[PDB]
Amino acid sequence: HTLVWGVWVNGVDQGDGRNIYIRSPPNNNPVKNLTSPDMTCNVDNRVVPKSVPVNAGDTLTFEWYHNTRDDDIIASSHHGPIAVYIAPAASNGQGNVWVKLFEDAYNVTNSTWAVDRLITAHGQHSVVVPHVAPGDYLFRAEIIALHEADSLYSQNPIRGAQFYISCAQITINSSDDSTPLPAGVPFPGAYTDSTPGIQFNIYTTPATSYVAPPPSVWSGALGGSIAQVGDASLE
Ligand SMILES: OC[C@H]1O[C@@H](O[C@H]2[C@H](O)[C@@H](O)[C@H](O[C@H]3[C@H](O)[C@@H](O)[C@H](O)O[C@@H]3CO)O[C@@H]2CO)[C@H](O)[C@@H](O)[C@@H]1O
Ligand SMILES: [Cl-]
Ligand SMILES: [Cu+2]
Repeated sequence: HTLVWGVWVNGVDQGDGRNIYIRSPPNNNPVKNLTSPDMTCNVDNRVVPKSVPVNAGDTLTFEWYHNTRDDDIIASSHHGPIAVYIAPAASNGQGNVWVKLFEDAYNVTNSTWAVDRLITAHGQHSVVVPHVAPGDYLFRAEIIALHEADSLYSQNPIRGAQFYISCAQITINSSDDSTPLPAGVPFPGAYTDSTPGIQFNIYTTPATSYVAPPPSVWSGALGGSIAQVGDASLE
């Protein structure tokens, strides 16, 4: 149970984005139905009044929280991966539009899931803004909590993989467009009951065997991190 509070751009806090530049849902409950329209941008997908200006190559940091800013972030039980996707905003997230910029699942070196490291990072994970066409975009940050993912939601709707989905409105101003954005995958649609990484038993199956759901990270993607960029306590 987690939500995005706002974003940072090059370590500069853009301020509380909830219902402002984040298409915030009404609460932190997960999406679990893989064929739900709610898989696009969570249960209240609509245009919000602001879009955060960035340039290609900026560090864009998403900041999550549980109940209040810079708290426990997400229950520690919620082990799983983190991904970020991008789509042109005029799509409203519909159709074959979502391109993956970032994946972090289980780090064998550290013996930790992405969610574990997100807690340590005070809810902060970042991407490099890619060199796509200037314009308005949706950045779809997705945490998958796997603590009930041994079941398919379609078999037992009390369980299933849990999707914490947050769409941020980002405007890319300065970009050379050296990596034009291709078509991508649909949400809902990209994840199905047979997709690797959707049904996974963290109690019985080693995390060293976990394969995150496709698609693969796009060749145009410039990377990211799970790390505290900004100190909310200094404000
Ligand atoms: O026992 C089932 C699993 O529970 C997990 O805790 C979640 C609770 O089930 C859920 O009721 C609670 O929801 C809170 C939410 O956290 C809070 O922010 C909001 O204000 O109110 C909701 C209640 O209406 O969320 C927790 C997760 O934080 C356990 O984490 C899990 O191990 C356990 O299997
Ligand atoms: Cl839960
Ligand atoms: Cu939860």
